[PDB]
Amino acid sequence: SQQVWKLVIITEEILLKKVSKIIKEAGASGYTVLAAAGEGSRNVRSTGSNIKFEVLTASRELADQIQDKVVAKYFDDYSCITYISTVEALRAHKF
Amino acid sequence: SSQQVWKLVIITEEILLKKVSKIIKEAGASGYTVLAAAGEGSRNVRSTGEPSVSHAYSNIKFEVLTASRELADQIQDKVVAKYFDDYSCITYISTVEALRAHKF
Amino acid sequence: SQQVWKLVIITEEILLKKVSKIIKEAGASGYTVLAAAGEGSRNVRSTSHAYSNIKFEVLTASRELADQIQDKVVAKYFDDYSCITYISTVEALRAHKF
Ligand SMILES: Nc1ncnc2c1ncn2[C@@H]1O[C@H](COP(=O)(O)OP(=O)(O)OP(=O)(O)O)[C@@H](O)[C@H]1O
Ligand SMILES: Nc1ncnc2c1ncn2[C@@H]1O[C@H](COP(=O)(O)OP(=O)(O)OP(=O)(O)O)[C@@H](O)[C@H]1O
Ligand SMILES: Nc1ncnc2c1ncn2[C@@H]1O[C@H](COP(=O)(O)OP(=O)(O)OP(=O)(O)O)[C@@H](O)[C@H]1O
Ligand SMILES: [Cl-]
Repeated sequence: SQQVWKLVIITEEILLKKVSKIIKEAGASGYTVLAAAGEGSRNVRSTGSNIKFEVLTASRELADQIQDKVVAKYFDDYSCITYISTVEALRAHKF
Repeated sequence: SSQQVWKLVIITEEILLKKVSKIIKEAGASGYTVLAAAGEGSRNVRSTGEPSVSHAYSNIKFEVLTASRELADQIQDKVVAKYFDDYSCITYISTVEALRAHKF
Repeated sequence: SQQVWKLVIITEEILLKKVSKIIKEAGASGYTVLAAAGEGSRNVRSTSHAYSNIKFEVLTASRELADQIQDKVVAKYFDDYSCITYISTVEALRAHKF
């Protein structure tokens, strides 16, 4: 196993392509996205359901870079939460 | 910058969607996230019968972030007290690092 | 009230029954599966934003057991199918045993 960072982004379904774009252009080796629903307290939803991304990265800087861009671009105008933890991933994959 | 917060996960029957949701909101959590799920478990208490269909999406997974470990286990306590014996559910708690942005 | 381990397996949806059996045939109390989509870098997919993946979560009382399931899944399918796995620790009530 190899210790890596795990960035989670939960945001509006309409931002699927844009956030996928950010992740890939930052140089992450991939991402996973799950369909979700939710409620939050900011009440900023651009449309008046959600997606949850998980991005594993070996470097904390890359996780921070992706988090920073997503938050800077979409936090004010779109339902969006992010958080980071660490996990131990398989060594047979690049992160 | 950042904030160490608690993440409560509840995995239970889909039929408890609104009841568990209201537990979360009434206890004062800033929000929650819920995903449809399938699964198998060993307690064998699914309210609709066993042996159940293993790959039907009959479950839901909640994630609740809170800054207070007291609020997390207040939610978990209640959920377990009301539904654990009667419904196929399961819970666990971790910590994650969030930005001091959201009031959790 | 007790530390347990969480094994996550993200793989092709077509492996749902095969991987579920490995988790079961191994000895894990249960497992949770969620529909998923994604992209990776190996480009081994046997068949982007289509929900063509699945995400397994398996809670185990022991790190050993989590490693065993991970090992069996990777051994059988990693080369031939899109697949990643990771392990973290979480806290669970004693009222459930894993
Ligand atoms: N404390 C929390 N725990 C878990 N998930 C949360 C929490 N707060 C918010 N979320 C998730 O983040 C999403 C967006 O919440 P946010 O507060 O940023 O925007 P919002 O406009 O209030 O969202 P919504 O329109 O869904 O109420 C929610 O739909 C929910 O899925
Ligand atoms: N060890 C585990 N790891 C991950 N998820 C689990 C585990 N055990 C149970 N689950 C999840 O919790 C749900 C409830 O399982 P539980 O054992 O409480 O009830 P059950 O009635 O046996 O469930 P089922 O009818 O699905 O077999 C399961 O369907 C599964 O999604
Ligand atoms: N760095 C990462 N962070 C989060 N999830 C990832 C990461 N890399 C891969 N994944 C997930 O694992 C799955 C398998 O990717 P893998 O690289 O093993 O095969 P792949 O054939 O390149 O995948 P795909 O056909 O989706 O491009 C991906 O679809 C994605 O869901
Ligand atoms: Cl998830």
